[PDB]
Amino acid sequence: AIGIGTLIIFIAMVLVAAVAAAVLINTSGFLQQKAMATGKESTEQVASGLLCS
Amino acid sequence: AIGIGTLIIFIAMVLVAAVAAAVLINTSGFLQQKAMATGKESTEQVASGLLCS
Repeated sequence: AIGIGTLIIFIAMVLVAAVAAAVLINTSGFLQQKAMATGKESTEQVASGLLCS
Repeated sequence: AIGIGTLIIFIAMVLVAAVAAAVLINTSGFLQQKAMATGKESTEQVASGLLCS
């Protein structure tokens, strides 16, 4: 009798951990973009310019 | 079971990094003002004067 239930709730544990992992993976992806963008943009700003002759 | 908690503490990590960033951004702002002011003022002082004829 006991055995049956153990299996069922095990399934839930798996899925819930999976769902949480998805958040972390996805979010890391979302940030990767902006992180790079910010650095490149900021460098081009400080480095570039024109000079009156 | 484990999944649930991971999500919650993730939220905190975000907010704490945000709060710290705010300090750095703000502070940079606060300094920007005085930095410029000091330079302009100091130049006007050294350059200006009157001369007896």
